[PDB]
Amino acid sequence: QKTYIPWSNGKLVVSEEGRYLKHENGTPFFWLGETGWLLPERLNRDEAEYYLEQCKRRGYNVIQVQTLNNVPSMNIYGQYSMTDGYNFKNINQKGVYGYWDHMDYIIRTAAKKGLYIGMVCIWGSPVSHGEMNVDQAKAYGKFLAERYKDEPNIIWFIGGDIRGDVKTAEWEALATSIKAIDKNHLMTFHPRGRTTSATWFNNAPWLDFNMFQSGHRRYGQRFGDGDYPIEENTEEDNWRFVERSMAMKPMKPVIDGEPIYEEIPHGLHDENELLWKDYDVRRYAYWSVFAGSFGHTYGHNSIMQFIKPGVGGAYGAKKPWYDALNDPGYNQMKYLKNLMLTFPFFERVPDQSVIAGQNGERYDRAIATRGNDYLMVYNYTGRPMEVDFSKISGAKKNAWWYTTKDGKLEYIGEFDNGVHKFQHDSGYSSGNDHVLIVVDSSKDYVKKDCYQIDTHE
Repeated sequence: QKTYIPWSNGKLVVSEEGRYLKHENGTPFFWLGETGWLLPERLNRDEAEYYLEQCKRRGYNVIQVQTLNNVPSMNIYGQYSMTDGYNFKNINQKGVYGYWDHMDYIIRTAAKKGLYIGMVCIWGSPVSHGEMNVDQAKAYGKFLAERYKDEPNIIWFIGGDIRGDVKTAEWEALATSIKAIDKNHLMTFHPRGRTTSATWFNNAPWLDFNMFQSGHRRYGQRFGDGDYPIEENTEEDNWRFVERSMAMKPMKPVIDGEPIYEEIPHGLHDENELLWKDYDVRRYAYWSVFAGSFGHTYGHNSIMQFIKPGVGGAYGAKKPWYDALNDPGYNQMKYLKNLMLTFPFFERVPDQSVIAGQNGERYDRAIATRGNDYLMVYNYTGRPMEVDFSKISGAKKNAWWYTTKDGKLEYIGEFDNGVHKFQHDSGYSSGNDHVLIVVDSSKDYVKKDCYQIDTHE
């Protein structure tokens, strides 16, 4: 069967309401990102093709990569990303398969699979360490733009785990240089941990949507008493980055571009700390999206650095990337994509008023989002909750349970516009998170006899 190609619907555009991404033809684009930071540096042609195919089979449609991780960067073939500093005039050499020829291959192979490559032009580290000044940034942006403006499947990522107030002039030079030549792709900024791009670039004309990094500390995890970009004991409340970002006007879409990674240690520093699990990965995903994010990016400790036997990972990673493809979290993100694409997409808004009574704290905090004729409440712990059906249209409502770890759907019954109490038949606080789906009885986005939400290309 033919592979689904998102851009056959046209290029990506920020939707009119300023919350979501769409294709030119109005088709929704639910961003489901995978984190392949070291794809260009560590995988060969065969490995890259396999990685990309495997992500495709699991619903991912954006692959985030570090175009460059150093200056210069090296790939698996032993090729340099720069052979004459920031002079790219002679970067291409006849009869030589260079660093950028391999990048081209990665991008074109992704294209055949209907995948966008999220290009972090240059990771923050080398930049904060002075390896890219304002002139070098212009030279590099022009090179990237001229080379890739006509490739369909690109989304530009300025920054890379770095504050927007660090080497700002250099980042602005890069972003503007690319946008001056490339009018065909969207652009964002990947910020430092516990920060959002919105803080520095919400009104930047080159920034189409905002991005934050909620990974990878647990509640109350500090390694010092210095300045801290967030409030104490709110590390895992990634929905907070979403509110604060979208509160800055004019409003632009926002997404968690780097939540906690599956199997990565709480806080990164201690290889022997608890590891984030599939239930944690799902919580961050649904909390961000139900808070108002237009999609979500997932990450895995072993995959993002493409761990291989003979190369131990940072942060305690030992499992090879190709074995990590079988881990639960990585294989559950598709149920999120399938769910959001089952309902009216663009009129969706976050709305905690859908939750009546006293809502829980921390993991017990139910989170709600709704359209005009449907609503959803994500409950991570299973703590009983009261839901106000009058918040959406319809004299009668149909309700279902949706279990996020398997995408299964269970019909509950019909109700009136009162406030109703619900409690899922599962272990309390057991990582059996669920979504209460409530739909206007006149609409049929989900069937009563439907036992699972199917795959949505």
